[PDB]
Amino acid sequence: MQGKVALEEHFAIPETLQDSVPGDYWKELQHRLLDIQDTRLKLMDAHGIETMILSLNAPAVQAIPDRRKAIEIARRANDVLAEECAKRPDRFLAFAALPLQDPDAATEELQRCVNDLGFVGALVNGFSQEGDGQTPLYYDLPQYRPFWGEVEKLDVPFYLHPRNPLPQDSRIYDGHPWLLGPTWAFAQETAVHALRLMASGLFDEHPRLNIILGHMGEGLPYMMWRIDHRNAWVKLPPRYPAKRRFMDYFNENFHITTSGNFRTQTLIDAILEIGADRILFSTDWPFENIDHASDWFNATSIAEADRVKIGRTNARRLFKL
Amino acid sequence: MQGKVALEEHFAIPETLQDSVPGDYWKELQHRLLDIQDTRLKLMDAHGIETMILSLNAPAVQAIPDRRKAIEIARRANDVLAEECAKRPDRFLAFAALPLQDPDAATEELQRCVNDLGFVGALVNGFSQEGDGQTPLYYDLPQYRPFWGEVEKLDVPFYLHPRNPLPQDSRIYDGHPWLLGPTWAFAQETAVHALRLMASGLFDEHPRLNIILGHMGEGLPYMMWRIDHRNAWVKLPPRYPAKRRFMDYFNENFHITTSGNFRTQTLIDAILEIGADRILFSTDWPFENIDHASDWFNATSIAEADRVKIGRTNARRLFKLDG
Amino acid sequence: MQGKVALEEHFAIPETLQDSAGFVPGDYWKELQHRLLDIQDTRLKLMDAHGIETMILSLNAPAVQAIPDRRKAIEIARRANDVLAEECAKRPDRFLAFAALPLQDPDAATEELQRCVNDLGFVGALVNGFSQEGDGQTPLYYDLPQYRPFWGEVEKLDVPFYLHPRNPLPQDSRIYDGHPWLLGPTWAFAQETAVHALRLMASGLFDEHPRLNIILGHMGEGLPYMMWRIDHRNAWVKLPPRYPAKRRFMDYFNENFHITTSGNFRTQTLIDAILEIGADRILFSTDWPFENIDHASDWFNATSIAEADRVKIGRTNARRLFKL
Amino acid sequence: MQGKVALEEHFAIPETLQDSAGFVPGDYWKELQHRLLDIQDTRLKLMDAHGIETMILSLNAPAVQAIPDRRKAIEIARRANDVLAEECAKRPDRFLAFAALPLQDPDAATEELQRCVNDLGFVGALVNGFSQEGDGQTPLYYDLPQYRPFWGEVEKLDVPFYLHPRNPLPQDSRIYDGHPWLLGPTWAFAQETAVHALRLMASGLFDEHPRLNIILGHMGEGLPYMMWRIDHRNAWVKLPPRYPAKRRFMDYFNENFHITTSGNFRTQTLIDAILEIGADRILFSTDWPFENIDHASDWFNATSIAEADRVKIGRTNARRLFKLD
Ligand SMILES: O=Cc1cccc(O)c1O
Ligand SMILES: O=Cc1cccc(O)c1O
Ligand SMILES: O=Cc1cccc(O)c1O
Ligand SMILES: O=Cc1cccc(O)c1O
Ligand SMILES: [Zn+2]
Ligand SMILES: [Zn+2]
Ligand SMILES: [Zn+2]
Ligand SMILES: [Zn+2]
Repeated sequence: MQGKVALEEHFAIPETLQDSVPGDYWKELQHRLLDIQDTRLKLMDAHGIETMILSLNAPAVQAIPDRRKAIEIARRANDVLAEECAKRPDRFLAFAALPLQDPDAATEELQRCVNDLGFVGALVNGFSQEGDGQTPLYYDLPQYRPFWGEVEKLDVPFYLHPRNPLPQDSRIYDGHPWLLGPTWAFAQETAVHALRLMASGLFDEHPRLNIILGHMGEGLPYMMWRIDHRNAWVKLPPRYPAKRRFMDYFNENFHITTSGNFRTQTLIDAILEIGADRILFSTDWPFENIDHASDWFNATSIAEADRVKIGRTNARRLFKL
Repeated sequence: MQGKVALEEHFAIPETLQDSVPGDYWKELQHRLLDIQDTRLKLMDAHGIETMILSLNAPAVQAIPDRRKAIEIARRANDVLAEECAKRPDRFLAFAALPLQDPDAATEELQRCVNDLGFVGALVNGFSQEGDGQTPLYYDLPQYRPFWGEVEKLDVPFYLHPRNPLPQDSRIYDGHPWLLGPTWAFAQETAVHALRLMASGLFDEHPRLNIILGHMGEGLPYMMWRIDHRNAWVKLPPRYPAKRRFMDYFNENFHITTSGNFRTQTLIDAILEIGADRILFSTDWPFENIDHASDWFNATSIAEADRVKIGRTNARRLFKLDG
Repeated sequence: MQGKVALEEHFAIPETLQDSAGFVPGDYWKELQHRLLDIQDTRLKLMDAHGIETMILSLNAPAVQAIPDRRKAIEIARRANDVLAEECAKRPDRFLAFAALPLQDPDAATEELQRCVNDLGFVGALVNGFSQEGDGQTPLYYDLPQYRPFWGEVEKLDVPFYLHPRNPLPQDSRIYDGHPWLLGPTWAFAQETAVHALRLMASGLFDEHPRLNIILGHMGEGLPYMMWRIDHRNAWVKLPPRYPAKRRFMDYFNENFHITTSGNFRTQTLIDAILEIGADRILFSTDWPFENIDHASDWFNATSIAEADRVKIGRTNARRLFKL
Repeated sequence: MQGKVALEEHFAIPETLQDSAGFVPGDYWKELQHRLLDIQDTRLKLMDAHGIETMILSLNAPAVQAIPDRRKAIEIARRANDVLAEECAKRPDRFLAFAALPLQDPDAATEELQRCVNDLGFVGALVNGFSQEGDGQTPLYYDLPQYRPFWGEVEKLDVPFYLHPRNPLPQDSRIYDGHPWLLGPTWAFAQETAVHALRLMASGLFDEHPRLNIILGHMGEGLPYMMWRIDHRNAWVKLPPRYPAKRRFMDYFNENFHITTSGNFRTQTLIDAILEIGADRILFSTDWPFENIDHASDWFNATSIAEADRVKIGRTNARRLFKLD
C-alpha cells in the first residue's frame, strides 16, 4: 500500500539522545534518532509512507523535574522539529513536546506549536516529574483541566505515549529488568493512565477530545468488556465520577495505532472491538524497522477497504489533511 | 451445553469471609460464599455444569503474614473443603489453599491435600505476605524451586489467581479505587507474576508444570507477540535466565479460563493465539453469576467441537478425570 | 439498536401470492400469506418493537421474472409498483420502495425503472435473478448485450440494483434431483445468485459502468469465503484472465457490491465478511416474512462486532447508499 | 514448519493426462504435463525445500469418473493404482496413496478398494465427484441406493473418502454458458462438490455408517460460511426437515467431514473454518501440480493461527486420521 500515514515516528535532539547495551545497535539507533531527511525519508519512499508525523523520543521532557529546564528543552525540541519539517513539508508533520510539569507553560507551548508552527497535535510520554521528581503526575488531576480545555479548543489530538514507572512504583518488576519498557511495563503504565483519564470524567467535560494510544491500545481492547462488565450481577452504579462506561469513552474519544504491534490476531480483535475506523497505521521507528511494520501491514488479513482506512484515510481525516 | 467443568468457583470460611458498600448485595455475596450444597448445586443443575472444582476465596491465606497462622487457616480451609466434596464426590473436586509464606509448609500441605485428600491441584492468590508483610513474595524466587519440583512430581495444576498489589505498590491507582480488583489491578498483578515465572527459567527446570490463569489469560494473549517481538530489528539475545521465548512457555505450560470474561471477541483472539485446546470454561462464581457465564458460553461463536473441548474435555484431560 | 434500516423485506399482491406457496409447509401457508399481504399493521408493530425505522419494501419471488409473456410481465410489474407506491404513501416516514421490473423486455424495464424512480420516488430495483420469456425455457442473465442500455440507465439514475435469488429452471436443476430440500434458501438460491453476480463481473459490465451499485442478500450468497480462490486459483500461471473484464473479480466485488444480513444470522459469517469486504459494505436486512424480524434483530443487536460498526451496518451504511 | 503432511497432491498416467490439458493455457501445458508425470524428482525436491514429509498421492481429474464404459473404467483405475503403488514403493517413507475407483460399477469399485487397501496398503480413496456410465449422460451421485454396499465396505475398511471436484456435464452447466472461465477451480468445482456432499448428508448415509470419514478440499468448497443458513433458513417454521437423515447438516459436517487447505491459501477463510468446523478437522494440502507447493507452504507457515493448531493442521490431524502413528 502506498500513501500511508505513520504517526508514532520518533527523533531526538542531543539533549534527549541519552534518554533512549553498547555496540553497533546503539550506534545505529542514535543515527536513526538524529536523522530525518536521509535514511528515514528513503525508507518512507521505499515502504509507501507519504506522511510521517514526527515526535520527540521518550521519556524526554516528562523526565525533567525542573520546570525551568523542561520548558527550555521542549521549546528547543519543537523549534528543531519545525525546522526539519520545513525541509519537506509535503512529507513531515509534527507533534508538540510539552512541559506538563508546569500546566500553564504547557498550554502556552501547545498554542505556539499549533498556531505558529503548524503542529497537528501533541505527544506526551506518560506522567510528568517535577521538583524532587519522586511523584508521578497524572493528567486526570484538577490542575490539568484548563490544559485539556485548550487542547479541545485547538482541536488537535493528544498522543499518550509510554514511559517506565518510577523505581518506587516498579517493585513488581524487581529482578526482572527485561519486563520494563516495551516488553510490558510500557503498556501497563499507559493503559492505566488512559483509564484514569476516562474514570475522572474528563471526556464528559470535554467530549470532543481525541486521545491516541500506540501499540494497539496497550492491551485495552482485549479486556475492555471485563473492565466494565466484571461482576455484572451487582446492579449498582459505578463509583467513579465519569457519567458513563469505560467502553463509551474508549469508543468515542480514542484511536489506537499499530506501532510496535505487528500482529494480525491483535488487529482482528481490535477491529471487532473498537472498529477499523479508529485504528491507525504507525511503526514506532526507529525502535522498530519501517520495513517490518510496512511489510506486515501490507499483507495483514483485513478487507482492502479497511487497509486503506487504517493505512491512510483514518489519519488524514483525524488530522484534517 | 451439558456436562461442563468449571474451575474458578469460590467459597469462603468464616476466617476468610471478610477478604471478600453495605446493602443487599454484600449480604447476598456472603451467603453465596458460604453455600456449597444448596444454591450452588441447584445452579449447576440448571446450567449444565457437572463438575465444579472449588477453591477458597481471595486473598485469604496469601494475606496472612504470620507463618503459623497462615498454615493453620490453610489447613482448616482444606479440611472444610475436603469434607464438602466428600458429600457429593461426583460433582465437587478441590483445589488446595497453600501457606506459601512458608515454602516447606506449603509443600507438605500440597502433598497432604493431593495424596491424602484427593485434591486435584492448587489455587494461590498471587504473591504472599510474611513477617511485617510489607514485601510481595513472588514464586519465581529461589526458595520456591523445591516447591515447584514437588508440584511437578505430584503432577497437578497450579492456578495462579489474582489479588491486589500492596498499597505502596499501587500508587498508579491512587485516587482511583475503582481501578483496583477485577476492573484492572487484578489482571496486571497476575499477568506480570506469570511473566516472572516464565522469565526465571522455571519451565526449563520443570517443563511438565501446568499453570492456569483465569479471566482469559489476564490480557496476555493480545500482547504476547509484542512481549517477545518488540524492537525485533535488534538481534541481541534477551538476558533473562529462561532459555526460550515467553510465547514458548505460555503456549506449552499455560491454560486460560473464561472466568469473569464472557466476551466472544476475546475468546476468538485467544483461540487464534493459544488455541482451543488450552482454553477452559469457568465462571468465577459467586463473584459472577453462573447463568451469565453459562448462557454466554453456550452461544459464543466457536466451533461446536471446540465448545465441547473448552466446556468439558480439556478439563477432563488436564485433571485426569477419564482415568 | 434503534433506527435500523432493513432492505430485503417482502410483500405480495394477489397476482404473485401463489409464488410463495411452495416455500413453507402447508400448515404455515395461511400465516405466510397474511404476512405477505400485511404492510401497515403487524409489520409496522414489529418494526417498532425491534428498532427498525426504515423498511425498503420489495415484491416477492420469483414474481415478474417468472412471467414468460412480455405484455403480462409489464402489466404485473406496473401494478405491483403502483400498489407499493400507494402503501408507502400511507406511511412515508417508515417505508421506501424497490421497483419490480419486466426485464424479459429490456426497453420496457428501462422505462418502468425511470417511472418508478422519477415519478414514484423509488430508491432502487429488486430483481429475482434471471428472466423467462417466450417459451420461458431459457434463463436470461443480465450480462447479455441486450441489457447494456438498461444498465446505463441504472447508472444514470444512480440507484442500487438488488440481485435477489430465484430457483433455477428444472432442466438446470438435475444436481438437486431427488433432493427438493436443497432447492430454495437451503442452497440453490445462493448458487444461482452468486454465479449470476460473477457473470455480471466477468462480462466487463463494471468497466463500462463503474458507478453501478449491486446488492446481494444472504451475506453475499457465499462469495466472501471463496473470493480469494475465485481470482487466485492456479496462481503460478502468470497469464491474464480469459474473460472480457479488465480487472479481478475481487475488484468489482469490493467496488461495486454491498451485501446484507438477510436470512444469514451467523456471527462467524459476519466476521469473515468484515475481514473480506469490510463493515462499510455490509447492511442489516431480515428477509421478512420468510424470516422472523425478531430473529434478525435479536441476533444483530448482540453479534460480536464493534459498536461503531453495528451502527454502520444497522443504519448509516444504508442511509448513505440510498441518499437518505 | 517441517514434517507437514499434504493430501491433495496429484499425478497422472499417459491415459489420463489429456484430462488436465484444458485447465491451463497452451504455454503452461508443457510444464503441467511434466509436473503431473513427475513423482520422484521435482516433486520430492520441493517437498524437501518446503517442509513436507508425507505426500498422499492421487490420480488427476476427472479421470476414471469420466469413463462411461464400465470395463474401460475398471481397467484404467487398476492401471493407475498399480503405477501409484510402484511409485510409492520407491520411497515409502515419503509417499502414500489414495485409490482411484471405477464407481460406475459399484461391485467392481468395492473390490478394487479392497485390493488397494488390503494388498497395496493404500490409505483411502479419492473420487472426482459423480460418475458417468453407459450413455454417460446422467450424473451418478453416491447417495443413491446402489452405493450403500460400497459405503458399508468403506466403513469396514475404515479408510477416508476424498470427494474431489469435477465439472458438471454440459447440459447441467447452462448457468455457465458463455462463461467458460467460471467452470473449473474458479467456481463450478466448488458448487458441484458442495452439493454432492450435501446429498450424502441428506440421504442419511451417516446415520447408517456413522464412522465414515469424508474429506473435502478447497476449504470445504464454501460450506462453512453458509452452514448455519443451510439448516436455519426460515427458522420460524417449527417443523422437521423433509430429508431422510435424522439430524442436521451441521451435525454430519461436524462429525463426518474434514476439509483441506488445497488451492485456498486465504487466512480469513481459515479463520472462519476454525470457528465453524474447528482446527481438529482442517488439514494442510496444496493441490500440486495445479498450485505451487511453495505458494501453499509459505502461506501456511505464516497464517494467523495458534502455533499448536499449525502443528495439528499441518501434520498431526493427518497422521491421526490415517493412523500413521
Ligand atoms: O517509543 C518506543 C520506545 C522508546 C524507548 C525505548 C524503547 O525500547 C522503545 O521501543
Ligand atoms: O475471584 C474473584 C474476585 C475476588 C475478590 C473480589 C472480586 O471482586 C472478584 O471478582
Ligand atoms: O426472499 C426470500 C425467500 C423467498 C422465497 C422463499 C424463501 O424460502 C425465501 O427465504
Ligand atoms: O485438482 C485440482 C484441479 C484439477 C483439474 C484442473 C484444475 O484446474 C485443478 O485446479
Ligand atoms: Zn514510541
Ligand atoms: Zn476468582
Ligand atoms: Zn428475500
Ligand atoms: Zn485437486
